[PDB]
Amino acid sequence: RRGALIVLEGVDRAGKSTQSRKLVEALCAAGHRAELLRFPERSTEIGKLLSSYLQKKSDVEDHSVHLLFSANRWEQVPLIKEKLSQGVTLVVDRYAFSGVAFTGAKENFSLDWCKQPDVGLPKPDLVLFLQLQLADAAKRGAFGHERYENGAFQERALRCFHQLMKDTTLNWKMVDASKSIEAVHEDIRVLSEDAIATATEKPLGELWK
Amino acid sequence: RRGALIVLEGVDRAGKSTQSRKLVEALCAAGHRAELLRFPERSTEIGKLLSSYLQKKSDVEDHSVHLLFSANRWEQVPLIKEKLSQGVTLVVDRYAFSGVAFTGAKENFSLDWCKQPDVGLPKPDLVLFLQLQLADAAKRGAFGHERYENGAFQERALRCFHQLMKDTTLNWKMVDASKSIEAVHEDIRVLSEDAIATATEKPLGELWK
Ligand SMILES: Nc1ncnc2c1ncn2[C@@H]1O[C@H](COP(=O)(O)OP(=O)(O)O)[C@@H](O)[C@H]1O
Ligand SMILES: Nc1ncnc2c1ncn2[C@@H]1O[C@H](COP(=O)(O)OP(=O)(O)O)[C@@H](O)[C@H]1O
Ligand SMILES: Cc1cn([C@H]2CC[C@@H](COP(=O)(O)O)O2)c(=O)[nH]c1=O
Ligand SMILES: Cc1cn([C@H]2CC[C@@H](COP(=O)(O)O)O2)c(=O)[nH]c1=O
Ligand SMILES: [Mg+2]
Ligand SMILES: [Mg+2]
Ligand SMILES: [Mg+2]
Repeated sequence: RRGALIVLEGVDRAGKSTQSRKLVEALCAAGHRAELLRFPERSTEIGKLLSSYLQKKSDVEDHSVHLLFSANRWEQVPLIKEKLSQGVTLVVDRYAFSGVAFTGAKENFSLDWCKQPDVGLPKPDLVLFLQLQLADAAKRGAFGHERYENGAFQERALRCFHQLMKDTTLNWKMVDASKSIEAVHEDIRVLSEDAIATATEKPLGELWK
Repeated sequence: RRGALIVLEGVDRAGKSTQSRKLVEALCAAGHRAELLRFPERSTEIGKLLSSYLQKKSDVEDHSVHLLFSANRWEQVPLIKEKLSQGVTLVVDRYAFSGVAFTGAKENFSLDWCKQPDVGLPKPDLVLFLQLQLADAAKRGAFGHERYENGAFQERALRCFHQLMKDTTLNWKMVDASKSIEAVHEDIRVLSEDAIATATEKPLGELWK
């Protein structure tokens, strides 16, 4: 009985990392086998180049860095497929949707070109999009010092996310991330339990194909 | 007056490297400004990962490595465009066509998926394909010890190259690489002089778009 592939995506300070950690903890306390993953996975050779870029310690050509972000997901595909086939549910903090939205926010990058490197990846069984209003996010502290952490760029990324959500091939679920950590967690947890039951019924899909 | 972008592609031991070096030398001796490039460009961070993979010193997931090879070309795009705009002709030993043919030779890799990361690269003004028969290549020594250096895989790559040559958007020229080094060089040199004259007349194109 395979595990489910659950992805969390969402606006800045929406709570992707907090909610991914709390979801894995709750699923395991409820008897599931679940594990956390994140992208970028900064531990690999590729992930180190990506972390340096995001920290502004290095500059990388925009197409090259887009392809590195995708390559960073493909290097984990053998692990992802092994874990799911062994019955482990994977909760993933960011995936291909962030890859497309962030590069797609830059000038002269079509959504089509951005998606192609990730075509074929393991298709999530559930994509949670944590929605939040700029005013409510502002109360979660200040902007980071990493690349892309500015209002005008986040807004362009958000528009790209909305284009991606028009894709009905995917099981998108909107989450009101403005509530408390615990309330948001309960909404995500219940959606996740339903997805896990259902993932055991259809084979793992392929993204965007 | 921009320089031309000339790519050499071709079967193993066809003479891509020898002919790229001899072409740059001859063009410069004839008063042109010309410089040599090669892919993979093993000197960058990405190129080191690719060289290690080809040497079998490391294993890389097939999609990830395909994307690294493309990222390795995009990191050189700013340099390529600057040089061409300054009137320097660039002679390139392998380009996106090798990227597609080699990954396309593997199982379950469509030509379409393989091409996408390189869509948009600087479009060559001339693509020379150095053709050679297995018998004639065998006389050029033995196979290398790098990945992909075996008959069955080279044959699959060759079929992919033939699919790519059906693309009429590109200025493909077949070269009979079975002749002497000097005879093959003269054929390439004359084709290259004609391309250089003509490249000053139309803007640099975009590959596969
Ligand atoms: N529902 C929430 N309400 C208030 N603050 C929150 C909420 N979720 C997360 N936070 C806080 O906001 C900050 C960003 O949360 P984080 O989970 O790191 O978001 P993301 O990974 O989406 O950037 C952290 O300080 C976190 O504790
Ligand atoms: N026309 C030719 N005839 C005979 N040997 C050749 C010819 N062109 C190259 N060679 C030899 O074959 C080998 C492979 O040439 P090389 O230029 O490195 O090919 P490639 O880069 O296509 O693998 C080298 O030893 C080279 O000297
Ligand atoms: C997964 C991914 C992410 N990004 C950006 C957005 C946020 C930042 C990671 O920041 P966080 O570590 O705070 O999640 O990196 C991309 O540009 N492309 C990708 O493929
Ligand atoms: C440019 C390129 C090349 N290759 C393979 C073919 C040959 C080898 C380089 O060998 P040579 O150094 O001997 O040219 O690497 C790919 O798989 N993808 C690419 O994008
Ligand atoms: Mg986070
Ligand atoms: Mg060579
Ligand atoms: Mg397409």
